[PDB]
Amino acid sequence: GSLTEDGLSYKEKFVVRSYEVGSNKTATVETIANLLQEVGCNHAQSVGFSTDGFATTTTMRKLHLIWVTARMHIEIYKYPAWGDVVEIETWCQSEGRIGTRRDWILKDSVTGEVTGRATSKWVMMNQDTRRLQKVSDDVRDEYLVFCPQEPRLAFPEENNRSLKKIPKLEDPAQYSMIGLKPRRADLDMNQHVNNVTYIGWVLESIPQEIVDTHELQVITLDYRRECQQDDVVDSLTTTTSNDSQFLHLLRLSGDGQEINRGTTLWRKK
Amino acid sequence: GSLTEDGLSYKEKFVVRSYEVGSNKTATVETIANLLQEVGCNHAQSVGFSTDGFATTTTMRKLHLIWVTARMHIEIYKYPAWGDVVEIETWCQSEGRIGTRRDWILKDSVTGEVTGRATSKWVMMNQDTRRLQKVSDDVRDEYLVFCPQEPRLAFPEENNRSLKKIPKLEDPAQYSMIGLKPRRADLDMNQHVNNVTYIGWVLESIPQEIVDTHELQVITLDYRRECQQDDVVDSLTTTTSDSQFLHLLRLSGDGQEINRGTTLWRKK
Ligand SMILES: O=C(O)COCc1ccccc1
Ligand SMILES: O=C(O)COCc1ccccc1
Repeated sequence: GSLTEDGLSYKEKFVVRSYEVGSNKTATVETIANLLQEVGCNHAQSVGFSTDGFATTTTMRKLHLIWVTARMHIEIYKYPAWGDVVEIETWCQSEGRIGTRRDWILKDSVTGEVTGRATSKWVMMNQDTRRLQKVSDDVRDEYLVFCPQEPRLAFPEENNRSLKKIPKLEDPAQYSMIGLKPRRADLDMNQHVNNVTYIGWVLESIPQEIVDTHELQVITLDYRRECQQDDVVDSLTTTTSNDSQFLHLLRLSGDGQEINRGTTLWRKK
Repeated sequence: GSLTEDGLSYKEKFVVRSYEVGSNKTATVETIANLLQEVGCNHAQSVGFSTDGFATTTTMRKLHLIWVTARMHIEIYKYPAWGDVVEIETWCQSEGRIGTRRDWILKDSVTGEVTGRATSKWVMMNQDTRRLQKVSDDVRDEYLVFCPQEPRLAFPEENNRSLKKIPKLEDPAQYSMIGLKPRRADLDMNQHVNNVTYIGWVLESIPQEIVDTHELQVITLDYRRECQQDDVVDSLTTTTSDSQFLHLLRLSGDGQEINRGTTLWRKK
């Protein structure tokens, strides 16, 4: 991959692998999500961020601050097939003191058409106490030089689905998958559960018949709390709606503490 | 990737990704195993095999026969770091009417040194009845033209660890991880559990302290039966010794064996 001419965005091409695809021979939403995080990491490396484990500026490292994902929004129009080349362009934007945003645009390398788009909201947090905090001027000045100053949105639209408030699913759930546990392959280089694993867990409670007859077009996921390596998760889903919509909830198996809430929109194959 | 000059082997380069590494910032053995299967798939595509879902010759497709993994053996000397380029060379060989073998050699693209090697034994089977069959002459003649005829071994050595008989672990196990279930990400394009998931399950019963202080040098795994999408697995491990372990995966309820294996770890 490489930074674009102005050094304000980053592009990378990927060839879809045999184990990265589902029954339709096209990349799963989890493969897409992994590719988005990889291109984000390569963008941080290309602009001087160290390979320490967490992308931090000088002030962030000094104050033990890290960026953490609070919400992820992905919309796919066409999933790349096994062997196809997908091109991903990514960039970051300061959201004042609230936090920061990373956006992505997915394209078919052969036709040049937009096949998907994504956006993620990051909030600043102390690594040790897990307490959120506003972005300081010292931190903002340090990373602002790597961002476009004028607004550049992947989801420009006025009443778009990336800014909708997600309600908490009420018991009883229509569908559920219980006893979900992370294995070592679900952990990242920092021994934390990878954000993409939560997407997989959310999708585990969607009945197989919906998966076999529909394509996932939109997924919105809020991250409230982390699943530790020794935690067990219950995945809950209720249909809210040729389109099917679902409301999702991940919670700890025992006490029922919420870890994630989300929504999915599927269209008929 | 591309076939080599003689068209009898295939090479491909991979850049190690951020999510593909463990806490040492080097590729996990599961990432390596995924890369080996990917380069195997690209080799089958480059020699005329269709993208149907199972690599089959004309007579295999007619008789509903598929190759299935019976044994996988991987030895790693150095794991590639995040951002490093690993080069993998792969080839197949006829093992008479017993089956087929796929071998791999892993190299550091920058230094050119061998950083790992792997071998897998495949057996032919009817995809519907699940019954193993010997390799017929019609099938042999069809794929022999894509293999070196003289022996070419990734593990040539006599008395090497890739041909050792693995015993069945006896209860009680020293360590265990119970209630393991596959999710949709563990399935392949044919809706079967990916072979690499079994490697992950085997490793789940290795205590974390061994993982934190040792590096996995060798893993030998036998595949006896598949775990279905609605099955639950128990992973069992006992130290037999460098640290050596004997492994067993079995169905959570009836205790039917799905895999047995061994691992050898080196002190960091
Ligand atoms: O996406 C990540 O993993 C980290 O990106 C940090 C960054 C990169 C470029 C510009 C601002 C911030
Ligand atoms: O590794 C696979 O997935 C299938 O490879 C089949 C093959 C490829 C080349 C030569 C003989 C057989």
